[PDB]
Amino acid sequence: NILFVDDFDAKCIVPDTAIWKLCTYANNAWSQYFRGVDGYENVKVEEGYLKLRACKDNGTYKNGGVFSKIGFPCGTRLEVKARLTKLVRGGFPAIWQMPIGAPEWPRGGQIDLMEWVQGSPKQIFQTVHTFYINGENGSAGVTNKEADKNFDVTKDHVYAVQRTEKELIFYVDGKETWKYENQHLDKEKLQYPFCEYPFNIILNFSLGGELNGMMTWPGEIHDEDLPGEMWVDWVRVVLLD
Ligand SMILES: [Ca+2]
Repeated sequence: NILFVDDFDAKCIVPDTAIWKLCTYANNAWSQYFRGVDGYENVKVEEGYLKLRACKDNGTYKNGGVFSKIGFPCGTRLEVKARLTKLVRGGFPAIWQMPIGAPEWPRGGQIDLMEWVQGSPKQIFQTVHTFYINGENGSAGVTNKEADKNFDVTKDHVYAVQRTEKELIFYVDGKETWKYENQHLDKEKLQYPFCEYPFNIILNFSLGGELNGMMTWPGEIHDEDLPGEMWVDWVRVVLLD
């Protein structure tokens, strides 16, 4: 029961322009190097893949990323098949979801199906953010501390999150990794916002290094590792029975 699928096999060199929008600059770790990215120069559809490129163009770091203009309800599972072409030190690829039309971050939550950093190069991270976890200023969220530590992100894997009123279930390659559960506190506490807003799909390969003179989580950029790409074979949203 498929609510949405993109196989990136349209007769087009860019992703569906009604569904996918190019990521824009913001002064944060994942967004700082969308600055000066000229249209689709780091984003194409080729050979059935969405290809998101991270590179240094003439001394400027440039990220590759899109986000979905549509969001999805509860009672659904998001599956994204992707690999990195290459491990890149300073590389910061991600597959994740933001609420559409929620209050200021992180009051509507955030779901990360996949982030990779050089600091733990044989795992990925699956993470949840809420106002109840992060408060005003926090940015760590709650992450799967028992994440697979013997994992090769440069092979194809299916990253998934099943979102219901009761819980988020995380999977890698169809295998459950962890659960973030509704505690059913007063709504006032903002502990489980995940069914009050549609959630979109964000696919990016970003570059880390320092943000305002402070080392980001993905850490130092090694220019000799660039360029790198994330290849997304498909995204689908399944409606649960
Ligand atoms: Ca494909």
